[PDB]
Amino acid sequence: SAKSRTIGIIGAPFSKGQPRGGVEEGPTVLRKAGLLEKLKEQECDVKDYGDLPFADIPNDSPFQIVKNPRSVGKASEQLAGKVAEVKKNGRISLVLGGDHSLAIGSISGHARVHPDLGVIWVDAHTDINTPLTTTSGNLHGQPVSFLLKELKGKIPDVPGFSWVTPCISAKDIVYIGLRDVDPGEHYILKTLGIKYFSMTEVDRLGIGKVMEETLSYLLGRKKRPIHLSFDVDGLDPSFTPATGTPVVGGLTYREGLYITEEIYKTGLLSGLDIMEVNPSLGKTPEEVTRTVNTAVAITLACFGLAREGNHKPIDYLN
Amino acid sequence: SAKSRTIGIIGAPFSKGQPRGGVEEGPTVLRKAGLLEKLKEQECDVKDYGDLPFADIPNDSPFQIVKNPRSVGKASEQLAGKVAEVKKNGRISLVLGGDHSLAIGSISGHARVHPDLGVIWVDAHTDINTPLTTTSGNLHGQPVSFLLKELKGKIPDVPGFSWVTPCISAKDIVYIGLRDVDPGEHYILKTLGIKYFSMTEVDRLGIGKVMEETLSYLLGRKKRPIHLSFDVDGLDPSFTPATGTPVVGGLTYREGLYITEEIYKTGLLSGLDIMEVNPSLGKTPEEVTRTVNTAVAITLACFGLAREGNHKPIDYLN
Amino acid sequence: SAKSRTIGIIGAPFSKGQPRGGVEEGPTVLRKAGLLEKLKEQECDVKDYGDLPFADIPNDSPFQIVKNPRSVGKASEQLAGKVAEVKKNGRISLVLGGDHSLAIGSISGHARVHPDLGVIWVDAHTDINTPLTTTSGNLHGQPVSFLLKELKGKIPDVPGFSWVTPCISAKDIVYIGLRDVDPGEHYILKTLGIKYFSMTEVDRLGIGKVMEETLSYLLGRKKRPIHLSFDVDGLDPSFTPATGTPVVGGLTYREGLYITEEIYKTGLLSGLDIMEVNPSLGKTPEEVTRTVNTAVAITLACFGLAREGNHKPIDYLN
Ligand SMILES: [C][C]([N])C(=O)N1[C][C]([C]/[C]=[C]/[B+]([O])([O])[O])[C@]([N])(C([O])=O)[C]1
Ligand SMILES: [C][C]([N])C(=O)N1[C][C]([C]/[C]=[C]/[B+]([O])([O])[O])[C@]([N])(C([O])=O)[C]1
Ligand SMILES: [C][C]([N])C(=O)N1[C][C]([C]/[C]=[C]/[B+]([O])([O])[O])[C@]([N])(C([O])=O)[C]1
Ligand SMILES: [Mn+2]
Ligand SMILES: [Mn+2]
Ligand SMILES: [Mn+2]
Ligand SMILES: [Mn+2]
Ligand SMILES: [Mn+2]
Ligand SMILES: [Mn+2]
Ligand code: NA
Ligand code: NA
Ligand code: NA
Repeated sequence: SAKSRTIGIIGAPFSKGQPRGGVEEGPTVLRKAGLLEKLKEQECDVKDYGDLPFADIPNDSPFQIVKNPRSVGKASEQLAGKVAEVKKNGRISLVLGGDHSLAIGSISGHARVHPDLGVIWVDAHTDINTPLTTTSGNLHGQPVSFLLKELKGKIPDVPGFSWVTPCISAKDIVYIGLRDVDPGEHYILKTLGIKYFSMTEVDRLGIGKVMEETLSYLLGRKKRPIHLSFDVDGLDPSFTPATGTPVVGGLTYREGLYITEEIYKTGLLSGLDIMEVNPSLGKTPEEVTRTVNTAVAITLACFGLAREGNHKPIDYLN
Repeated sequence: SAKSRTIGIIGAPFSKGQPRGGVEEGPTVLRKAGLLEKLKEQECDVKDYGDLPFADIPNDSPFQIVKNPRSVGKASEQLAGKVAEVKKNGRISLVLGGDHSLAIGSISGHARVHPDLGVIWVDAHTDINTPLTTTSGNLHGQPVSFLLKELKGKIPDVPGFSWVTPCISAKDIVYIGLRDVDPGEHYILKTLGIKYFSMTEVDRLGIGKVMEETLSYLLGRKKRPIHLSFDVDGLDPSFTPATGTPVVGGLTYREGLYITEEIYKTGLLSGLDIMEVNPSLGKTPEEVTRTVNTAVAITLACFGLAREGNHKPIDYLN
Repeated sequence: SAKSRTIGIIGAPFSKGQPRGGVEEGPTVLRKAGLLEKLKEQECDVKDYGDLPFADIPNDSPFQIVKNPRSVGKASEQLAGKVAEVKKNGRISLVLGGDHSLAIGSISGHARVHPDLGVIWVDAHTDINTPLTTTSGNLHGQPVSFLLKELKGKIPDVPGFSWVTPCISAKDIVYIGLRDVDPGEHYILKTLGIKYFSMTEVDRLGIGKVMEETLSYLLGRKKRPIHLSFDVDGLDPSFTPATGTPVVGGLTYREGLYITEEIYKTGLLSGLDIMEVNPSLGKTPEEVTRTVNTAVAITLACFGLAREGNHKPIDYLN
């Protein structure tokens, strides 16, 4: 009934944006934690659109050092289609990753219906390498380069990506959580003047001021739909250890919930990605449940679960 | 000699406000950690009034779903008597819990001598369910409902509680640490306009501003005695794991000491409860000592132990 | 090439300022973690001046209760000589401890070349006991007393220390991280009016304001060289467990990097001590690497490694 609680869940069991198998189980483990039931418990109208079937593309030799380009491009193409569908149905898209390369699809699909969207990107990483600046060749470290209009002429024709039209400007994204930024990425960040709150900023200002500044920046001029792309490695590995590229000194669990509580309260969340949960990379069973529980907690905050408490519009003293 | 260092210790080895055995050992384990000796070491005049003898009340069938009502009511009745005695003797009452239902007794007894008291309630929970809104039936989740004048006509005649007169108004309490609030409790909170700093607030503002706001709110108008009711589950379970209702994302150890340092420095601490330590619920021996050491640290801050250091009024360079 | 990236590394494998063997391995373990290579990777001109050879002084009976005075005095004498040499060569002195008594040498040597230096002292402890106020007799808890001009007439003639001339005034030092301060030390702190940010202050103000205040205080009047004496026990034992005098409730890893990032950005870092790493005191191998990695991270921040990222002056998009 509430627009900020009307939800379309898409599972994206995809791993070929990076080397480690296991991230493709993210949707399964999140679902098995009761994600859908818990969403319903807090007065959300929840439709599960299922897990996308990503066809194996067996012939997918690298483009220069960029790995699995056709698989990664196609998986994002399919996802873009599905996110657009969900958005046309009037729902907030909830993408369960899967590796972060999929943001190319998620944001693209979203932007088809709401071209005015603004992006909040929570991550240890900027994920803004181009196919030419990357040294790893892993496409989960490149999705932002593909989306940004200002970088149009710097992205080569990579097989699998001819469908992509960049759909956001440098001014339309804010990073929170940065702490492992490659030199080329830092060059891009400073050159394009992208708004960011690295861990230094968070330390300096506190998460309160960070969120105030993030939302004034994105929404001050006029209201418009928010796309939150949440990489669980933005949180410290003491909260989300079961992930492929952990970096120490991250955002706390509290900081994670603050971010998402504040976004929820704007009323403008329109797209959400919960990315990079890799249950195979927990050192123990408890590391897996710790990671998955944290991801579920972050997601529930996005759709209105508040630490101060929640109540329905009735008189509980009657 | 100093009024903020003149202390009356009461042990309240009581568990029937909740289901888990073990909380009744809180006083023993706190004492065995050297609590009394450590208090004396920092220039406190310490009187130990012993552990109250709580008579078994074998016939105590539930009142509707409310469990052990007569035991819980009687234990608080006895405690109220003892706290009043300590207060009449000019001492700061230090109640060693025991489960949080005992706050009914502690605050009631305190209020007999100082009816103008203000309460600071540190906890993951609001503990403000009535006998009618509770879904657990555990009376440690209800003490605030019994104390609040505004809820007088909403508390049924529960066996064991006919001695209770509500002694505080909605304006006379501040919550810090909230992060697991039942819908009915949230309704009560918003309806009565009670001042609270949930973890969201703490994240937003920082503990510094939280304490400034808490003390201006309670003491701005005029000075008056402070009652700090400290549930160790207000701190994150990484600091106080040995407790019955842990909730992740709590106040840090530093935040715990900041709160209590600031209260100590008002000069107005008059009543203290150190509640819900349950040594039986540590997963390991180290979890027990970690919990107990944290509780002792919090208590020592309340009576003047400062992280910057302390010295006696002499010339140490002579 | 850059003055804030021009470095002279001195190893100070010395332990006799305190009781626990193992701190003398600090330089070895830090070096084995790739400290020198990592410094070079971020465009630093790095000269390794080697580990100082500290001659055993077998006849070194205590001066009253002060232990190993001649060894401690001589080790600092040698270090002062070496730091002065490095400073004359135009380099930032990087001292790898070793116990904190060595700061007597490091700061003394530094002050020979730059008598206007200001000191930032990061530590759980004030390390300002005199030979007469100390109750432990360990000289790593006394270096600041030896350096401070205002305490000249309160330091007895301790064997090994006749070479010392106090070289800083009470106004020339700022403490960050304090949480275990002896009564005599607190007396000295308040008497001399030394600027400090205990953990209470950090909690109150946030590390952002702390660093702003620290740098305005030291540098507002005029620019001058900074000496950062970093005791790894200033960080919480959850980050730097392998150390001789851990104290819970310390500065976070993030807070550690914030401090050092901000100092680096002044352009005025002139002297650095990385002290009290004791690999023998890790409970496990992982506690050792955790400690050493944290120390290396802190050091790299001091010479320009930034969480937001770093890039060379080129066009990475070409
Ligand atoms: C292994 C490599 N040193 C790394 O940590 N990086 C990881 C990072 C990409 C991280 C992707 B993410 O989705 O986890 O944010 C990176 N910038 C890249 O492009 O591969 C480099
Ligand atoms: C088990 C239950 N889901 C719970 O966590 N709660 C625990 C909480 C009461 C906590 C009492 B305390 O003293 O630990 O704060 C509660 N509101 C109640 O009334 O039982 C509900
Ligand atoms: C063992 C003793 N209770 C202690 O913790 N202290 C340790 C502290 C000295 C710490 C030296 B440091 O370099 O670790 O900061 C101290 N002030 C002293 O003078 O010995 C007392
Ligand atoms: Mn990412
Ligand atoms: Mn990442
Ligand atoms: Mn409670
Ligand atoms: Mn509680
Ligand atoms: Mn020290
Ligand atoms: Mn120290
Ligand atoms: Na990731
Ligand atoms: Na509790
Ligand atoms: Na130390």
